[PDB]
Amino acid sequence: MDVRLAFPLSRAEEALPRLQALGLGAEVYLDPALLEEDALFQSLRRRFSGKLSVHLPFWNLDLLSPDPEVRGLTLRRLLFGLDRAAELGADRAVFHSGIPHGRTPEEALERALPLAEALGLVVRRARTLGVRLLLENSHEPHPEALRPVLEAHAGELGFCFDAAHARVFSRTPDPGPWLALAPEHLHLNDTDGVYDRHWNLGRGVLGHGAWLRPYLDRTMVLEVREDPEASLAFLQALAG
Ligand SMILES: [Zn+2]
Ligand SMILES: [Zn+2]
Ligand SMILES: [Zn+2]
Repeated sequence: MDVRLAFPLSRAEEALPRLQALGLGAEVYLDPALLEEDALFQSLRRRFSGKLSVHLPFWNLDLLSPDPEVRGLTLRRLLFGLDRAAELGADRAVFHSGIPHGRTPEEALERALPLAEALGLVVRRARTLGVRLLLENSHEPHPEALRPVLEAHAGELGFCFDAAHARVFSRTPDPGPWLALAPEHLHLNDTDGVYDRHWNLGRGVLGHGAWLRPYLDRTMVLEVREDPEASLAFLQALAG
């Protein structure tokens, strides 16, 4: 299996030895504060040869923000993030739609085509760089909010499914309707069904055994804020 550990670039020194020991790939979150730090990117690129993807900046970003300076900053963050992704030899780059929490499904649907358009520049930059861009569900109420964005880009934009986000932030806690969007990339952890806990698999309420098995040949990112070995064991148990 292609199992990866999520970690911020700021904690790469802690992460690296654990990746090697467990045979894990990496998904490196690109701390905005570190985007200009050339040495850190070169250091990471030369030292690690496992499968690598990035998480692009997301905190307080939205291409569709009512604040035009936020819109500008968001575009710069995503584009520079992709430049760093290409530099690191990343296969995939994951990002958020920027939808605020608490939109109704109807409001979310109204964001779809404007988002599809705003993402053009970003999808095209990813294309030029040879990085696969993946939209992760965050605060979208339902998969119908994302389907038109994916369809509009005709296969150029992939989908990353985060079941905890659906459970805790959306109007669609059931993984099924999201899985119908055909995620090629999965963000894995467990939750108590209240907070985005980032627990190891097997510890919360998501019941991955009932839905994850068909997707074990796809890239799985452990988004866990504790030692990931328990989750890797869980996955190996499911794999046979
Ligand atoms: Zn994310
Ligand atoms: Zn996630
Ligand atoms: Zn998360």
